[PDB]
Amino acid sequence: VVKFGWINGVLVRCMLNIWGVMLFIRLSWIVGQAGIGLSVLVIMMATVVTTITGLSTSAIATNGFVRGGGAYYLISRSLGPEFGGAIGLIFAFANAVAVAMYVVGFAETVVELLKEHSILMIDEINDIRIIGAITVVILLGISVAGMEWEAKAQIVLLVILLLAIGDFVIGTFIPLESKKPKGFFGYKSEIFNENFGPDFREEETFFSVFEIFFPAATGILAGANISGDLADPQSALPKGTLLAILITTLVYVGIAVSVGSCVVRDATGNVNDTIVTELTNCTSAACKLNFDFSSCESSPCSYGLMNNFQVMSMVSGFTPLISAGIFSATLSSALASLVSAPKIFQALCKDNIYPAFQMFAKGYGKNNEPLRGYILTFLIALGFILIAELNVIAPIISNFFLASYALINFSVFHASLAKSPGWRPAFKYYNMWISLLGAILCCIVMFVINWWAALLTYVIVLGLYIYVTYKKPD
Amino acid sequence: VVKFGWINGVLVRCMLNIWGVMLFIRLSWIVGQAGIGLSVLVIMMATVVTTITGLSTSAIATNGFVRGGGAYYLISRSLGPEFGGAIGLIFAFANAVAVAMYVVGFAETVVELLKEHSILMIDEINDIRIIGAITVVILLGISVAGMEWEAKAQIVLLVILLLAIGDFVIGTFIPLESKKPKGFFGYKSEIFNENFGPDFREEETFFSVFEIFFPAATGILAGANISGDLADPQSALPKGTLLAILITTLVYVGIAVSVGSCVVRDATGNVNDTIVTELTNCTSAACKLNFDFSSCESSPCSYGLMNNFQVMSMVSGFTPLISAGIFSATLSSALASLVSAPKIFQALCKDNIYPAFQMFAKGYGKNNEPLRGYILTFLIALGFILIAELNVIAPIISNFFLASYALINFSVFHASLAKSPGWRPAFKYYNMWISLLGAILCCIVMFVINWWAALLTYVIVLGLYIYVTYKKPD
Ligand SMILES: CCCCNc1cc(C(=O)O)cc(S(N)(=O)=O)c1Oc1ccccc1
Ligand SMILES: CCCCNc1cc(C(=O)O)cc(S(N)(=O)=O)c1Oc1ccccc1
Ligand SMILES: [Cl-]
Ligand SMILES: [Cl-]
Repeated sequence: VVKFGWINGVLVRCMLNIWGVMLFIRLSWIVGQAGIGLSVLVIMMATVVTTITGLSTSAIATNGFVRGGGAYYLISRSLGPEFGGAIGLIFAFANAVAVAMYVVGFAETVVELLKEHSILMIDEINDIRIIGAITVVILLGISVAGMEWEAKAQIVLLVILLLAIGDFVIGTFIPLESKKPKGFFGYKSEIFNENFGPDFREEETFFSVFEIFFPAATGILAGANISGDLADPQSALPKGTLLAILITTLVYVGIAVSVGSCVVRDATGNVNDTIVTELTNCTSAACKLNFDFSSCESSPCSYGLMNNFQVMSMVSGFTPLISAGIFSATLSSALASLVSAPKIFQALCKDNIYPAFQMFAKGYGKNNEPLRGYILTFLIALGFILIAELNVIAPIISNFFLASYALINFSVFHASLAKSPGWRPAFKYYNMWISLLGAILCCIVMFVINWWAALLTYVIVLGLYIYVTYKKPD
Repeated sequence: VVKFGWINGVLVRCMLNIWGVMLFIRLSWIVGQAGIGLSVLVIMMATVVTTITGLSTSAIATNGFVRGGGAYYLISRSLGPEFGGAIGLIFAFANAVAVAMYVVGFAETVVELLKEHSILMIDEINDIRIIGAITVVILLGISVAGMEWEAKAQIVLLVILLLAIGDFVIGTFIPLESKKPKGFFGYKSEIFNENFGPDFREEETFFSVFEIFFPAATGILAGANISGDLADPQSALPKGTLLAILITTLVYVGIAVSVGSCVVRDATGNVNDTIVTELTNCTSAACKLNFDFSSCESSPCSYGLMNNFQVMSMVSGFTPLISAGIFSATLSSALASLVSAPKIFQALCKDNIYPAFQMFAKGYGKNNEPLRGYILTFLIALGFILIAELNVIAPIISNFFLASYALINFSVFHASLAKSPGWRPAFKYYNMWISLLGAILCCIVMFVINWWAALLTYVIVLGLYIYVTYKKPD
């Protein structure tokens, strides 16, 4: 009913859907585990996968008018409604569970802050899910309040993220002597010269780092998810998604190098730990920074780039501003996924290729708003939160986004190589073997990311294919 | 030019192509490693895969007239000439390399017999390849002598197998006291009661047993390989292949249970090892059979169901008859594969879907005899013999037959489930989901048998697909 296009929708939705819970919490630990010279490489590899998927989605976008939904209609019209429906359903489930993961990360950070600050609630183990129930109810309420309300919430949350990043960079740029027990020392070149090497940890490897980091990098093409509600389809999507991926990669690289050069892996924060600069053996950069707060090798000391989780916030002044940055990032990501998934399910139900899902069709609202999809995603997310401890199935579903991207790329490759009556791409570049390379990279990542879960993913895709084909749509 | 059908071709070719080098050598060791209660199970599982593949091939056969070749034309006419050519090429390569491995196993057994009997040649390590070259020359000479010549050789070789099995069963049925140091004791119930349990060994497991045994069970549907030279296509193939698989499974089960109940895992063959039957502790079945030739647990003793390799021959009188049995079986299997592969390559080259293979087309001879394919298979086999030590790449090519079977089963499933204009099966049974279940078994076995080699097989199939698609045949 309301046509809004490139700027607001694409920019803020991509910004706050790629910027997940990882950025402020997991990034510091993952860059303290792996040096900058290799964290940059892993971010660049994930960026390569992301940008090839974006180019592939843009290639499908410039073909022609999109009826609606996301990957579903694209895969259907390109390489068969059976694959289209399978990919749409699997990706909708992936997004519906990513909603629960985003909001449970929100729950973890909020309960950690609450417990640290003043008090704690009864049964802190499940207090995360307890607060998650109410915050998911609130998120559903604000999401089902039309599109203008959610757009306003998205833009103000992006503003909050921008102010949080500004506070972070301002705090790091200005050195403070109060953080002598901590790793923050003010961009000392000693910390930089000791961080460009891949200095791993006890049990984490390159592939463990990649599987921890990657779910942050997914959430792209959210504009393509809701292509049926954009003012300028087939034109805004490429120029928006490419710029969003570029800026997100740049900000990840910048924050990674800054936090790597700003902190140290050995910060024994304690009252006794001072900057006396005692004439010790000086094997580590501790004495080069401060004589006290050293000797973390013998026993596991307090924290610092290896154990701390509020390092990204405590590095800069006004810690509540950073914490609100975490809250806004996770809430915005959950909102973006919770809006993207049900309209895709509506696209699935529109063509009636699934006889069983007669319901969950177009309902109330001035536009084609799938409220029933909103309730369905609400219930799925609530059930998965009630399950709790999502890390166990985190790499089970980490390859469902891989499945979606790989089917996108393979569909583009099949439509380009094998001539089709209506392929007719329009975006200017498109060496079509790049889509094949992206598909191969997606499959390689799938096999790396819990190969058993990958095999289960192909089994589920084949089951969906045989189910939809046996139903003989007509 | 000559139409010969069910009896001679189908019967003898299936008998002598499924009956490979394994039966007389590896079977005794594998049944000494895996008990009857589990060896029967593994044989039955391989039989289930084999018979599902046979039923699937029969389903394709009764559709209509076959132009020629094997899985190539079937897969093409069912689900695309691209997959047809990919499957035909990969299966032809698999058969061409299996020829080399069959003949090098023949080389191993013949050089072992020669070294044991009178003398040995220089450089016994490569004496196997030395004799293999000349015996491959003899094989190509007898194979390129028309169809009647190879049929006569095949039938006389199969007769030799019948006499070998008769000698074996006659020797086992009649107990001999001369084999007291050996495990042959005359169907004593003590040996049977102590062998029906899955008594494994140091490092071999169930899946190692499966990967060792399975290449014996492959070689089926050789009549379907040469469907272009059969008197009664689409009618003889099912009733022949099913009966051949049934009888081969029955003879494997019978020989396995007989050799299990006939020998023991502890036969310390030595002059001191007698049948004195001393009153020892008698924890093992040795003293239960004969007091001497016991105590093989402390140190690795001579042989017997765990180390012996000519036990299948020494169990029965007239060992040279058994040795001729091995020779005839391996020569017949190599001949069958060396006849099946090049006509399939001829079918590949006939449709010209591979433009680069302009040569290797129909040549001299009264019938459509692909001599150029004979030389091609000769060169590939000679190269792989010169490579030597084929066991390293045995699990590599073990999944190529799995690939052919899985694609054939998926062909039947896709043609039956997804409606096709000309499916029209005629064989009576066909609960169509059996094709799906067999395809799933084939994929699971592929993953078990060197999952990395399975992944390589999928990569090669995808490469062949994209190569044949990019060439845009018209
Ligand atoms: C299939 C989609 C998965 C989304 N989950 C996710 C997204 C991001 C991100 O970058 O947006 C980062 C991570 S994380 N903490 O680095 O592993 C994620 O895993 C979570 C999130 C919170 C709780 C436990 C696991
Ligand atoms: C892809 C097809 C392979 C066929 N090769 C094969 C067939 C059979 C059989 O049952 O016909 C048994 C075996 S074996 N000795 O059990 O491993 C085989 O592998 C050999 C053979 C001899 C030397 C080393 C490996
Ligand atoms: Cl996605
Ligand atoms: Cl085969």
